[PDB]
Amino acid sequence: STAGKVIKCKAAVLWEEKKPFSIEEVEVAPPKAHEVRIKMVATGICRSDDHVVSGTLVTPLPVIAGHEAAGIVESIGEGVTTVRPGDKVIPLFTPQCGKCRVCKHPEGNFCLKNDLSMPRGTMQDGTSRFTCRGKPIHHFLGTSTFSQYTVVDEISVAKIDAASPLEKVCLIGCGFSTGYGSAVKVAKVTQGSTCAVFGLGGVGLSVIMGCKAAGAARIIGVDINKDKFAKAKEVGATECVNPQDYKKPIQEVLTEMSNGGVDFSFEVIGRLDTMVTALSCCQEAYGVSVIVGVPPDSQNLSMNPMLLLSGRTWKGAIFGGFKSKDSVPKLVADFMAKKFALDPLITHVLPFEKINEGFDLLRSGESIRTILTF
Amino acid sequence: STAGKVIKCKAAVLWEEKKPFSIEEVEVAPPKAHEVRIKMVATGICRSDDHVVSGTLVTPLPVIAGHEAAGIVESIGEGVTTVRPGDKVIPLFTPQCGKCRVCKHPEGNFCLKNDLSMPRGTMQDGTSRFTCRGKPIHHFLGTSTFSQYTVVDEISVAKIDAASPLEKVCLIGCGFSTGYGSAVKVAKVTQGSTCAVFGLGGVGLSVIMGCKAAGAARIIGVDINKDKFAKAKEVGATECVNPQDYKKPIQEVLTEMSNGGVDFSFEVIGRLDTMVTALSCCQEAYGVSVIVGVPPDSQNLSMNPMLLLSGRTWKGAIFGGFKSKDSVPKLVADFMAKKFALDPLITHVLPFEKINEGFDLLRSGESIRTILTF
Ligand SMILES: NC(=O)c1ccc[n+]([C@@H]2O[C@H](COP(=O)([O-])OP(=O)(O)OC[C@H]3O[C@@H](n4cnc5c(N)ncnc54)[C@H](O)[C@@H]3O)[C@@H](O)[C@H]2O)c1
Ligand SMILES: NC(=O)c1ccc[n+]([C@@H]2O[C@H](COP(=O)([O-])OP(=O)(O)OC[C@H]3O[C@@H](n4cnc5c(N)ncnc54)[C@H](O)[C@@H]3O)[C@@H](O)[C@H]2O)c1
Ligand SMILES: CCCC[C@H]1CC[S@](=O)C1
Ligand SMILES: CCCC[C@H]1CC[S@](=O)C1
Ligand SMILES: [Zn+2]
Ligand SMILES: [Zn+2]
Ligand SMILES: [Zn+2]
Ligand SMILES: [Zn+2]
Repeated sequence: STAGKVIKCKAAVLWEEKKPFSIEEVEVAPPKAHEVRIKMVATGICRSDDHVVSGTLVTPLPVIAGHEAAGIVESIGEGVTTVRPGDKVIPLFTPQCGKCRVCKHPEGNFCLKNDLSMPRGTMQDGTSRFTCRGKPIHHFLGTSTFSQYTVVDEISVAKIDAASPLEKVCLIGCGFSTGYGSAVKVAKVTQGSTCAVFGLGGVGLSVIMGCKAAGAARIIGVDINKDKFAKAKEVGATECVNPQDYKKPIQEVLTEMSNGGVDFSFEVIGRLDTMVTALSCCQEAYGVSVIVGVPPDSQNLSMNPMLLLSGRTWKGAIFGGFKSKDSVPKLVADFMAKKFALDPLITHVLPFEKINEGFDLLRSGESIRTILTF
Repeated sequence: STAGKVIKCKAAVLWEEKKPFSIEEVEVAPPKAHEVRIKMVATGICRSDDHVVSGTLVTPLPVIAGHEAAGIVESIGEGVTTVRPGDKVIPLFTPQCGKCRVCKHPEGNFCLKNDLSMPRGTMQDGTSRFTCRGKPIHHFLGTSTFSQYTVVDEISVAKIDAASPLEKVCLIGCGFSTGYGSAVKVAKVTQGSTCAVFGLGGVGLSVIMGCKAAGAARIIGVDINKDKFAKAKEVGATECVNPQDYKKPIQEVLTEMSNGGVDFSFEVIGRLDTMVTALSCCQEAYGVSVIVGVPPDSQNLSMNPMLLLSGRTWKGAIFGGFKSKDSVPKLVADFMAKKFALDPLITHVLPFEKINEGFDLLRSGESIRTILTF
């Protein structure tokens, strides 16, 4: 019905930094060869989309942000083989081309066709499928899910189970997969270990879930907002500490609580100072610390390399280290077999038109994940 | 016959920073409970001993430095069960008490009894066995090998093969084991990988040996002293580059040479800037960089945490990650079975009283390892 045609629909356009999204009419072009046009069903509000608004995460403006979603294929361009009209899909903000040296490496997932490193805000071919007010509008990470319809390259979409609940499994598109994979795949948390998770939002709670699934014995949640503790204990934290309650630096407290430093520590906030604190609190000879938080653009941290020379391992990852198009359909399969839960991450559900209210809920500290429905 | 008596002998005493060592008559007390007095046979001159002279490495002065050595047990204190008089031994600058949380961890080697983190320059009991004209002289790392005789705690000595050549296997007390273990145990270099090694002194050559033994296909040596290149190629370097030859930063050069970043990089110099360059030059999604060089005391490096968020892994180690008392004997056994060579590291051999000439050779760039013989 809309196949082959330009679609007029509503999208939340971000014209400038530090301004509310503008819900307006946009024009979405039909998919070109190897492209897929998706009707959005649900999308979650991740702190990284807020980072685009605050200027913490730099990408070309104006833009249609949103990267944690799920929808249904409206149409496909010529040559698409992996999805068909009517399929349920989750856009992949980290692509999986399958051909590059990273895609072919057993541990790499940061496909070289990404639009994260040197962001163009385009499709793979360097052009946009979005027009608003007569102007081209950038895409965001090959996804742009804050629109009733979006167009993505084939390497940036996965087909998922036909019966999945898209108002839940959109979290597999970012927050849950990132946290869970950061513990289970990137850190490789071991049975009986002690973990410290800095930041108890959606992604930090997912980290907790993966640490529990890996059989960690102690999982210490750290947050300056003590309203986050109850849910963190429900999904596995054995203790929670607020840095503001102590006179000494939290890395000291955590080192003492863990009788010399934790096995695995995770920075899931996005601050240079917690990145170093988190590295310091893991045991000096064999501790591992994983950076998951996105720090303010172009800013360097300062640290003493003696933290590493004693034996610590410091690493980071995007999307919990998962190869996105292989992993996402398996994650959905596992969710449908109830191998993990997504409901504890969802605190609020709102219609898409109330996106600004959804960002206010995140910014006030009140929500974990607001899911927006179209 | 000297058992249980004070031994008067010669040691090299460093009285203050940035002065030549001073060959002095010292008194070495007999070993107390669980202590081992050793007659030195051979000691190598490591760049970390030169860091005490330059103030790069801070430790209480005056001191008897030296930590890479081998010798023969002259006597043992009460309660010693792991060595006897006459045994060949290598002093361990990182102890292995076998009882702490690190010694029990499968991967940890930075025993909590070490005297590295907050150096006291004493025996484990907080006192010194060394006196020079009535003045107590500090120990260094519980070894102090620049002395005809030294005393060490039993957790800082290993028994080795009675047939081993001490003027070669002293290198297993530091340089060889550190470089080789950094490659084969800490980085876990893989078959067919590309490695970059920054610093082609004794420890960097040992890293190259380990990379070649691990099956690396390409091993790129990096040094500003091109006279180091021939010997690096003899032990496995497939290419060598001098950063001074280029009008662009070497991390860019190495990323182009490696078609987008190396698999494994090693900093084996001790500079903040080469630590960040070495991290940068490993592939951004799966590369691994290991810090091996010792940087200037109390100085922090500055780096962008996005280098880790893409996927890199950064780590460091002391002594190649080997649990020292367990691994030293097995490394000597492997040397005896011709599993690796130690002659390629040894460029000069001097009597002990020519220690300052040995350090001049290191500082001028002309030597790799000078072995001082007693
Ligand atoms: N690496 C990836 O692939 C990836 C994927 C998703 C999100 N992220 C990033 O991870 C971070 C967390 O995302 P989120 O959606 O869970 O965010 P969020 O805002 O819901 O949660 C962050 C938590 O940090 C806590 N916090 C703030 N300052 C703190 C401090 N000084 N100490 C301790 N806790 C503090 C807050 O109270 C909050 O609960 C963000 O920076 C986001 O951009 C990265
Ligand atoms: N982590 C440990 O357990 C351990 C053990 C032994 C040695 N170390 C440290 O390892 C480092 C190497 O020790 P070594 O005995 O081989 O020393 P070395 O001085 O023989 O070798 C250092 C090499 O660095 C090269 N170099 C210096 N500045 C450079 C620059 N800007 N760029 C490129 N190359 C440069 C020199 O020309 C030299 O060949 C030292 O810092 C030493 O303290 C650490
Ligand atoms: C600068 C790296 C940004 C990475 C974030 C992009 C959206 S997802 O939340 C991870
Ligand atoms: C402060 C770290 C020093 C580490 C070095 C001590 C002697 S060995 O060369 C490694
Ligand atoms: Zn996200
Ligand atoms: Zn790829
Ligand atoms: Zn050394
Ligand atoms: Zn120990």
